[PDB]
Amino acid sequence: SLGNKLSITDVKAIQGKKVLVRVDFNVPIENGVIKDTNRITATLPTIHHLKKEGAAKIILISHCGRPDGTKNLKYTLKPVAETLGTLLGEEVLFLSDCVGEEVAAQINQAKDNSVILLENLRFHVEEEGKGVDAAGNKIKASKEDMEKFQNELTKLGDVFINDAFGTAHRAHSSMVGIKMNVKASGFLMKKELEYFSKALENPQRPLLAILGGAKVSDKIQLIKNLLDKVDKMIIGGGMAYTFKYVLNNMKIGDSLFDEAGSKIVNEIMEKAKAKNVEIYLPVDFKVADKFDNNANTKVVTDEEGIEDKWMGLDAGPKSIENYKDVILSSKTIIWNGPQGVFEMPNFAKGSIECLNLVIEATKKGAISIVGGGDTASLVEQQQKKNEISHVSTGGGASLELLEGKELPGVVALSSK
Ligand SMILES: [Br-]
Ligand SMILES: [K+]
Repeated sequence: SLGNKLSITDVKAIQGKKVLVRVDFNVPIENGVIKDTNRITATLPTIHHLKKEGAAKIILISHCGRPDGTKNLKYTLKPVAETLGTLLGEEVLFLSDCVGEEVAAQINQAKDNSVILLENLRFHVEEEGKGVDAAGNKIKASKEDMEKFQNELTKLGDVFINDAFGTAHRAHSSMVGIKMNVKASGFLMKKELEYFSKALENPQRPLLAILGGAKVSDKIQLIKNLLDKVDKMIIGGGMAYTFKYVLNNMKIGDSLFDEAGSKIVNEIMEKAKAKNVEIYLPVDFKVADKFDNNANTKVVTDEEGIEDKWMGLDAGPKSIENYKDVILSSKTIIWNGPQGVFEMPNFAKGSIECLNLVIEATKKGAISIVGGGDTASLVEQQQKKNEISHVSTGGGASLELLEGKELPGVVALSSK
């Protein structure tokens, strides 16, 4: 289950505790400079709550870069400690390792109620379980080595807060091995679990999935899992041309065609029938004579098809009108994919109108969840993040969850 996990706001005994917090600090760093601080700013609510409630120590563990299980100072977390300190208005102590007797002594020496950041977990092969040494030979951590590292992390504190939803799809030591009595979500993880639970567990219906993107093949697992849950599904973007060809023998010209994925289209449509899900594919298209925003364009229906040497790049006007009754009648919406080549303004109208309708439904009480990737980029570029119920920042963990896979870091949390 997703919605019954203990969260930071449920924890009663904090004053005087040593609190270990797993955070997501995987930010790009260029010769000691951090170019995007969004993920660091995102941790401030969890840190402030622990400070105000009187924690004796706030001990942060995280990873960045690609050390592959050896100490590689190109990927040191040191610059993150400086940036976090500037955002907090106080000094953050940075320690050169994350386990052992010297780390413990340095933690105990630190000022009461202060914040401490430990060095990159992935310097240790035991975090991921596998790695590659400096000479380039594969190394593997034994079951006993893993247990020892997890025990050493567990000795660091008294209460565990996991605020790193974006790593929770991994069976890594900091996700599954910190064996404290209280294991609770931080504010970011709490919100991810709250909204994915609302979408997948007991959704207010009708439940609609909006899917899109370039290809069929990478979306097969996502589509098949969502067909077990939803009432309706829009399928759009470049992947739609493969459906129209297989199902109706529609002429597609030079539009994108997914040969490997085409072989699974009939299985998808057959599962939609068996689960009583209504499918909404486009019935017209904006086509172009060149893969370019400046191309000559026109509109063709699915009865006309697309002539040789032209390519479809957005949903057409009738397809866009068909969005209205589908989206506005839905009370939960899961959106994973633009409906055309939204990076080219002349091929963005389908995606922008989809966004406007999702916002309208949300204002009238629907719950809207955006999965990530290009859809999140569209929302950000239109400056509409505050108009969607939840834009996930979980990356690969969000996709695995929507595919129906188990998240080890979520399973390991305490129950409410
Ligand atoms: Br046109
Ligand atoms: K039916």
